[PDB]
Amino acid sequence: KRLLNTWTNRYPDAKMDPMNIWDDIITNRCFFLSKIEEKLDISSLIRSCKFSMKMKMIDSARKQNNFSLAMKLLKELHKESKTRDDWLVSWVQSYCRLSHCRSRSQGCSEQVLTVLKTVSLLDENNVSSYLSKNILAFRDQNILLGTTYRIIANALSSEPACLAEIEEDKARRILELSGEDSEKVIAGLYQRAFQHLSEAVQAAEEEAGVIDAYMTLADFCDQQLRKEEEAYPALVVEKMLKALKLNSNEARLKFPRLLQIIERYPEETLSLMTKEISSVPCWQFISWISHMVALLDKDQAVAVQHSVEEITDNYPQAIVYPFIISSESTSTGHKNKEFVARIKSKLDQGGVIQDFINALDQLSNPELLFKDWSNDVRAELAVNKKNIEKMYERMYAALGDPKAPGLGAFRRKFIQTFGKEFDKH
Repeated sequence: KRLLNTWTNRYPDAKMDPMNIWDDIITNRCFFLSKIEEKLDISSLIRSCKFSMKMKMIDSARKQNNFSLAMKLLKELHKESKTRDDWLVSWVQSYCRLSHCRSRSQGCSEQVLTVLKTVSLLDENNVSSYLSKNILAFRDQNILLGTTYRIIANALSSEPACLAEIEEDKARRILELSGEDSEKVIAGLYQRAFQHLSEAVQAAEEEAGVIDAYMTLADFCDQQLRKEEEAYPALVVEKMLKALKLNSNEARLKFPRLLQIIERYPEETLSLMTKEISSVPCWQFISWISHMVALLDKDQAVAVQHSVEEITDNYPQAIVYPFIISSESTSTGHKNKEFVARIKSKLDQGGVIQDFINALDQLSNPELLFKDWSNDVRAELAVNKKNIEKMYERMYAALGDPKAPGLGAFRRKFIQTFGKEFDKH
């Protein structure tokens, strides 16, 4: 039982099922523990069980956004936290996660009033129990540290005249200590938060929270870039790339940001596009196939065209059509032409798809194309009789010719009945 009772008797609907039911359950649990012990180390066991259920309680209520927590029970666990270092630091982490959650709308001033609750509750009391505990809690503490530092820096940047900033207190000095100058303070805060995020990343990589650290650092760097516009880029994009290696939907969604940062700073991404097969071989970006097949005509990251080449090898389908639409449209652009030549060679009897599309097109009303081209002739008219002749040949092969593939009859006879129409004028 002292095992089954664990996990609030198997989480009775965590993150849902309002705390009322949870409160009833925990009341039952503690009552049963009292009954059992009173009729009987073991007391320490049941007290640890109570610790566990109540921390699950507070975690869930925070997850249910019930900022009206068991604040009093939170403080009860606070007093009882000192009973042992592990339970103490677990309470500390719960409180800090609450406070970060408590940063809701007035997070700036209210969080400054309680800067990481005296910052990591002065975790120097025992840092991961002097690291004698796991690196798990260790990187969690680093996450909290960087999180609060980032929150404060964003608060100061958004509000450079906060009332708590106006409030002259001890919080000022540590503000400059962890940060002097307001811009200098926020720069130092961002630097320290980045340091803590890096610590959390490296701790996670020792053995998923690793992906979580990657995503947090990606958010950090994206903020850096956004504020640097209206150092970081290399390592941050490589880290989020290693994250997407551990395939994740959001890690997928960071792909267009990767493209943008490659465009803005191709320098380091050149060293980083080197690791694109070696960084992630997972066959993805099918939802992004447009993004690099348009890039196929460019050389911004040749390893991306190698990636899509490998995809086409694995997947001779679903790439042929983006490849065609890209081919519809130097010292290295010749390499792009080599790329497209290689891909079209890799098209297994691409004439299959070509004749298929032609068969589709025989259904289309050619007068539509003729009208669009009657517009195109004036689009070119305002260059003339050199591209006008090119489309003249295009419109010909469409209708001026009397013969065409496809075993249709309607258009297959209109081509031959109006090639004269096309040629006479």
